[PDB]
Amino acid sequence: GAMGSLEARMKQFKDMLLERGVSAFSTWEKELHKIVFDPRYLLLNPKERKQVFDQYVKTRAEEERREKKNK
Repeated sequence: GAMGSLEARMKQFKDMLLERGVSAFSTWEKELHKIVFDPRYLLLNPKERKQVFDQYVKTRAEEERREKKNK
């Protein structure tokens, strides 16, 4: 219903990624502890969660890279 059903959940996830910084260039496991410390890490299933990761690391990296590699 225009951002409110699943999108919201998948949004609370994307946000969390930008909260602890799911390093757009690291291992999903290191990134685990980073977020898993929260129960919202268990929101999307291994399907919707898989996209949120590859999609986040893809767009985020391209940006933080072209700028100054961030780190």
